[PDB]
Amino acid sequence: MQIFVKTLTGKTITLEVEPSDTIENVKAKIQDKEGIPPDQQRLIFAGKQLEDGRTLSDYNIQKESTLHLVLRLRGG
Amino acid sequence: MQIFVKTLTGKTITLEVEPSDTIENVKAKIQDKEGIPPDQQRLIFAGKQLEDGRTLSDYNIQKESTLHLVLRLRGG
Repeated sequence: MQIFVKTLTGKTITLEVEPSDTIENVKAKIQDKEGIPPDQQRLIFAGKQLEDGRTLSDYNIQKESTLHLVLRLRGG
Repeated sequence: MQIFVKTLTGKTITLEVEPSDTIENVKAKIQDKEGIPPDQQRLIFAGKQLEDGRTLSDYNIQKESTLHLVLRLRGG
């Protein structure tokens, strides 16, 4: 299934994920593609911050959903 | 000085802050106005998440800037 990962700074990342992938997995997939270290990422769906160990299905994130990416970088 | 706090879910909060306010004071101000607990707030400027102990000025947040707000939610 296809999900868009949109940055607050503009850019849309398209990914092919499995419905049961953990959020940590999506992060590894973003790293795969963009090179942004998982540790640096914060994923958000419906205005909320998502947790690592949960799955896309747990959050009701379905085909064509949009997630947001925020960076958590050293020293603010 | 006037800044805006936009949610990732279409709501703009207009605030009057001092250029030297820490990020935690702005959260206290959002709480005062929207009732959202400071603990459930994550503030973002230019695609990156903000540290509670730094000031708006440390991040070069000037008049009319837009900050974003995400919730780091847990219980119920």
